[PDB]
Amino acid sequence: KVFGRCELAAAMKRHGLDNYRGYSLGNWVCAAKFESNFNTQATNRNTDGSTDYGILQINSRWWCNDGRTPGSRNLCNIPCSALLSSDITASVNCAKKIVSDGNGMNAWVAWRNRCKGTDVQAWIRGCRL
Ligand SMILES: CC(=O)N[C@@H]1[C@@H](O)[C@H](O[C@@H]2O[C@H](CO)[C@@H](O[C@@H]3O[C@H](CO)[C@@H](O[C@@H]4O[C@H](CO)[C@@H](O)[C@H](O)[C@H]4NC(C)=O)[C@H](O)[C@H]3NC(C)=O)[C@H](O)[C@H]2NC(C)=O)[C@@H](CO)O[C@H]1O
Ligand SMILES: [Cl-]
Ligand SMILES: [Cl-]
Ligand SMILES: [Cl-]
Ligand SMILES: [Cl-]
Ligand code: NA
Repeated sequence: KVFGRCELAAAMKRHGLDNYRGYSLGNWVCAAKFESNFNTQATNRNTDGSTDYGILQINSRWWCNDGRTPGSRNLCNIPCSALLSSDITASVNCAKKIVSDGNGMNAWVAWRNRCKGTDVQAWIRGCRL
């Protein structure tokens, strides 16, 4: 599924990301836009042989098992394919673990480079939240 912006905001809000670890919802929507273009089915291979999955491009090196990243962890205890679902529940639950793991939303390169220190509440502009 490719979400619309406010559609994603509402999903992320209802699954608990708004202000999660102090990151207002616009941070998460912004991150998703530049990680995956709001596309739950996005996949992107990394040089180390891991792959990033879903709306929030969650990495198989650490967070999910994709069958083809040897020596990696599965800290979210999910198949990576769970992160490609139209339903973003697993993505959001996994995101919560990631952001709680020490580096906050610096875990998301697109967040660091395109969202951190910017007007992220604009990502929730107009939304019925
Ligand atoms: C090619 C490219 O850049 N692709 C992007 C992907 O990298 C990306 O996924 C993110 O990948 C990084 C690097 O593998 C990963 O970051 C690492 O995460 C772990 C786990 O949280 C850190 O380990 C913890 O460090 C803290 C603080 O030092 C410790 O206190 C804690 O104990 C550690 N936990 C464990 C289990 O060991 C690493 O320090 C950190 N490494 C680096 C180099 O930063 C992120 O979590 C990945 N992010 C996500 C969302 O999965 C993907 C998404 O941004 O985007 C690609 O473009
Ligand atoms: Cl919703
Ligand atoms: Cl959802
Ligand atoms: Cl933080
Ligand atoms: Cl916000
Ligand atoms: Na893994």
